[PDB]
Amino acid sequence: MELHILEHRVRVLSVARPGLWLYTHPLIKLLFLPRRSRCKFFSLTETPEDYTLMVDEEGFKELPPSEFLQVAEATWLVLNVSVQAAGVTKIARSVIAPLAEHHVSVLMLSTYQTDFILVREQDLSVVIHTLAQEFDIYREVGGEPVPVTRTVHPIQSPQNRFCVLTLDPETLPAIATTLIDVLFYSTFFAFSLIEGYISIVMDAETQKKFPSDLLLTSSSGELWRMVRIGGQPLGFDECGIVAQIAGPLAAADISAYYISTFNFDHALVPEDGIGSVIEVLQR
Amino acid sequence: MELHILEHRVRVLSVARPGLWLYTHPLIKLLFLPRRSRCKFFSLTETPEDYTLMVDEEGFKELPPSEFLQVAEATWLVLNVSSHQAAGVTKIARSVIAPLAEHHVSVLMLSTYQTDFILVREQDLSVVIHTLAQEFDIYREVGGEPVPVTRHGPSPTVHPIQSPQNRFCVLTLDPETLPAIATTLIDVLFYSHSTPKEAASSSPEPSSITFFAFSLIEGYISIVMDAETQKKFPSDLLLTLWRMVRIGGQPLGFDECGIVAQIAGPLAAADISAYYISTFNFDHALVPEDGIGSVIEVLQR
Ligand SMILES: NC(=[NH2+])NCCC[C@H](N)C(=O)O
Ligand SMILES: NC(=[NH2+])NCCC[C@H](N)C(=O)O
Repeated sequence: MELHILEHRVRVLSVARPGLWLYTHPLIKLLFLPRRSRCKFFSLTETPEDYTLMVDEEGFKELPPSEFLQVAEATWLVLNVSVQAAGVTKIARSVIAPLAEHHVSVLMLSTYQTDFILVREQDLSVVIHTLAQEFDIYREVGGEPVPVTRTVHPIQSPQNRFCVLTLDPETLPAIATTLIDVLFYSTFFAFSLIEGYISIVMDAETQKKFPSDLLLTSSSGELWRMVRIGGQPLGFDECGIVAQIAGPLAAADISAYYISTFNFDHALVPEDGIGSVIEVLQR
Repeated sequence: MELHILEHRVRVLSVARPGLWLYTHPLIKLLFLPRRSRCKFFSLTETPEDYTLMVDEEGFKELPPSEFLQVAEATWLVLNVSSHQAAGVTKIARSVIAPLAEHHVSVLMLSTYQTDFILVREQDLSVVIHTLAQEFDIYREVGGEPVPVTRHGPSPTVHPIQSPQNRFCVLTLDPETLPAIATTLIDVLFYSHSTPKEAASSSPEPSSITFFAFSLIEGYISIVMDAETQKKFPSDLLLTLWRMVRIGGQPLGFDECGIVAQIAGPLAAADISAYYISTFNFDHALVPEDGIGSVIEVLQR
């Protein structure tokens, strides 16, 4: 029905782990102090390779250049589609496969609340032409929608069990010192704060570290297994990577959250279905 | 009547305000993550010019060198007199401050909500003991328990003073409350606009000065903050005004003696309470707000 080009203009960055200390001051601001910046799109993911940041242009300005900070080419726009499978599965045929077929490279950010599909600004007219025959397409300007006018990659699954959680923004101060400890002083951990909504992906072991009654989910105890996608770093030009994972999962009707980082892709699937997901993906 | 030499070996440092972002990672650790360091003595004072740190040797290892980090030469020991007239350093002006200055022992002061600490350089300890053993029964803290003790600067001058008009409160907190106020404390300390540099010569009575003192010493929390800044926190968490006299024109260094004495002496004769906090560059006496006029008059004599 409806595809929205959100008001965000996003840069994609990698912070090398030995340099994270240098970015503590701006990241604490972007995580916890909304009155100190105009950033409305913030996503931070920790991997064994780096910290990946996706931030809008205003949040980007808070990050000083250094030898520890890599910035992917291009400014990325954020797409969002308006009972269904969780995560990317419900947009695999309608968004992911058509963009791959038309050679538009994407970055995925599934969150607790919704699925963001990032595309480079240069591809906007192809995105519109490709998706207009299923969606009425709108651009968000001033908070309101305006109608638009004129290779097989290796996979692996570590044993970690993951939680997909949200948080009432009014309680973010109450978890701040634990979140700080986990991110800066302590492997996959994702935190995003986008248009005021918080989404967190966290190891079941890491969840034990937080105060008991603050992290929220509509499915208590629902755990996910991660499928890491890619052997060498994936870059930002190769298309069809999400599609070769999300396509088979949609055909099997298996829910999957999907998160791109700077170097790799990650699908989160129901923990009890990890065997059937691996089988499906090896076909 | 008792004087206690505490179990802290302290380094005194300054992070120049423009370099603060480089030190946010260690400072956040020392403020909020006790399981991450063996530090038992941590004092952070924000001024318009810098963040002064007094930190024990374990906390000191968290702070790597840079152009924005100044470290005072000496390793400092910490003295305390429990005595329960005017309060604060005024109570020890004649018994501790003046004798140490007369015997050329340079001090640093750190008043907290809980008590008044006097820091001295470790190489002066023998002179300190010999000077104060007549009036005080001296004990040294070993493993948390008191054990009886039985065994280059400019010449002193009268320093200029400055009397900012804002009002300060002295507060403590339940340590279990520290996590709940962390984001506000972080915002106040590290993300807030500050007053521009103002010398005493051109600004004898500034309307306001940026000044926030936080200490965590053996688990006890002490905070000195502008009264206006209390409103940013919740009222049931802050456990409970004062005017500041800032002392110095040029940075005071660590070797001139008799600076505290020239303030605490007259205040004792006027029976005026005074909290006293040394930072890397200047000294700060906090006096009851309704007495500031008398205080300025006595100091200007
Ligand atoms: N850095 C990355 N995670 N790259 C892979 C992202 C997905 C890929 N660009 C696609 O269109 O299918
Ligand atoms: N950096 C400073 N605040 N120096 C002044 C401290 C007091 C001075 N050493 C005295 O013995 O009286």
